[PDB]
Amino acid sequence: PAPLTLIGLGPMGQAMGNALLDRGHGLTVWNRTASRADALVERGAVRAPDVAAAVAANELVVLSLTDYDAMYALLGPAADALAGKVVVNLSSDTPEKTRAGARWIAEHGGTLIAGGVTVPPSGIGSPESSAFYSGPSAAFERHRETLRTLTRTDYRGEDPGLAALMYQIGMVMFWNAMLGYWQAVALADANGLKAADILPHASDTVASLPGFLRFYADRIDTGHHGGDVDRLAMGTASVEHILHTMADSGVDTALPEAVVAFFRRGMAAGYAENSFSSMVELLKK
Amino acid sequence: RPAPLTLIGLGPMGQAMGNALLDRGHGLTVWNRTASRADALVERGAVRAPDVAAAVAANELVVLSLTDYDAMYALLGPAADALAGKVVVNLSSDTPEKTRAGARWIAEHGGTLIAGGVTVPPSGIGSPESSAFYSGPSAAFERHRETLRTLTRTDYRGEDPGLAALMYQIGMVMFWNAMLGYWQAVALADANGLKAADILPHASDTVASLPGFLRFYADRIDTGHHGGDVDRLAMGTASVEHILHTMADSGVDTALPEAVVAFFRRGMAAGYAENSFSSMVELLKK
Repeated sequence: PAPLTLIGLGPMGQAMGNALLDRGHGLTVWNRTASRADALVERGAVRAPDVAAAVAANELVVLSLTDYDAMYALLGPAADALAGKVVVNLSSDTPEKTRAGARWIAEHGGTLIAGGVTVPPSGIGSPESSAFYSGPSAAFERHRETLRTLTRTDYRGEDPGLAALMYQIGMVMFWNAMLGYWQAVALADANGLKAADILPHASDTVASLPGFLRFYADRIDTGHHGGDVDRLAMGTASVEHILHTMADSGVDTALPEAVVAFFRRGMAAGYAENSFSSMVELLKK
Repeated sequence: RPAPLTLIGLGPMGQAMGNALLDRGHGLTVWNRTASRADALVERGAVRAPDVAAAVAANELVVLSLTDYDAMYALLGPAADALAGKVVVNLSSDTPEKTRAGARWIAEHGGTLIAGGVTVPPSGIGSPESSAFYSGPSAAFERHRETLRTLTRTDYRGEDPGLAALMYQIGMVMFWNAMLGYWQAVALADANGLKAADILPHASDTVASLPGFLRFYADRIDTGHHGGDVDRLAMGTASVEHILHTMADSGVDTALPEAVVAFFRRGMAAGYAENSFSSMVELLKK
């Protein structure tokens, strides 16, 4: 297995580092908080003197940070060390910031591959694990086998933003679904029910979503927002009852208020008789 | 032998329910604000009651499928006297408090109100896969549980009438939020030249992971474990900020991601950066 440098050791990056060591990869790490690399070092990782040394150690540098601004902060004072290096950046950020980071890396003679890892850290190294990748194909094919140690690879194309776009598209579904669950757990707690008590209905509800995804996919793509199976007017009534249910039980209402606010906008747009899918048209450019 | 019953409320759900009862040979009495909505059912063999008073008088079991409980008061006002001794199964969505007040109302007219929460769209009525939460007087429910089975499986929760409304709302707040997350992903995709079919695999995969995330976080929330060993609120706040800016960068409306971002930022203000994003459940709680 090929050697590489890894910079960034939060839950995800520690899991990536342990996975890389597990397959046989000579791993050089570097972190501002040196304590966070101690365990990896005892597991065999080479602690790098500084960030310039870490960049210089290997051709392949994997980054796992908060955003692309964190790549400018750490690599900037080592920017000349980047000539000939391949920077696989797995940090979340917008497609536009990823494209700028990609241009900035090419500035210093490096090559950036953008990655969006679509599994929690426990998924690093598992057959289920996946990640979108985009950027220069030859640079990706060269180091793909290293990347397959972390996740299955899903190369989206030459645009460095594609991996970022698809990672964000998945994340906004994740966060919103989990926020609905948080609200349900709060409402249940407020009424003397643990998460364990609503878990069967909650799981049932989320397990029906793929069929709903598929139904509304064909309709939205054909422009079919007709009201034959649901009516925005009823959807609005329903999100209002959730808002007032939550208010009655003492649960914070900022999130349901925004939801009600959005449906009433579709009502204002004339969509009462249409499907609540009609609100994608409100969200569109 | 299938019991006879009255069905008031002939909107899509009511139409589906009437058709299911008729398919099983139930003696169906129907009534609606608009009499045209009973046309198909009357042709199939439903008796159209001439008025709500006769509809309520036709049987002990009165099934309602209306917008809310306010609607019940407005249409069952003329039939107020016939409600004596009747079991009114309201399958109308509403708040637990409004459901309880409607129960108090029906009791003030000598009747008994059972609260119903149908967990499925009208297409699911009649399916064994479908269920509905029920709450209210156990005796009255057990007397008509067989009739209700024609519509969906029964999940009786208890005597509290608002109980069935609560569990119904609990599932609904999860449905709308997940589908609003999908709507945002379709708009972002469309803004970048991708159709809903293009992102459907990753969309389905994301919602396919949810049961595991639910079980994982159910144990931890219940045990008070908001430790940041698998996720950090700080990383979470950054992610929703990236979503917000990605959608702004794409020209997509951002009221929805603005709310999410404002929510994560309150957990950041509460000092939760190193905790799991599950910690913000404490911010929502009573």
